[PDB]
Order: sequence, then structure tokens, then C-alpha cells
Amino acid sequence: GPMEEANTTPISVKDQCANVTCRRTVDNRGKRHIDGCPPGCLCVLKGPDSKDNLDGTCYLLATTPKSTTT
Repeated sequence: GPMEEANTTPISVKDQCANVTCRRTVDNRGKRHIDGCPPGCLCVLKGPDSKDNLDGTCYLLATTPKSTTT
């Protein structure tokens, strides 16, 4: 085939996710506080009435993007 990588590579390689950590706290609010995360990974932290200043975790998403360029 040609010298192009995309022309020879039909499927694009998955991109690595970041292990960045987040922190969300909410008291005397009665509403759960959610933190934000970058693309490819999401951080969900659930804290009931006993919520705290704890930090949430991040996980990599298996779902592949729509990018064709390696």
C-alpha cells in the first residue's frame, strides 16, 4: 500500500486516559456535589449526609472516539 498511516490503518488506536483526581464537598446544602473530569475519563463521587472533603477517582472510558487520524 501507500506510505500513509491512515490509509493502511483502518482503526485508530485508543488514547490513554488521565488519572487526575477531583474533590467535591457539600454540607448543610442537602444537595449532592459532583466534580468535573477531562475527556476520556469521568469522576463520580457520591456522598450522603455524612459527606466529606474526600476526593473522587477517575476511570478511563472504553468507548472509542470518532477520530480517524492516529
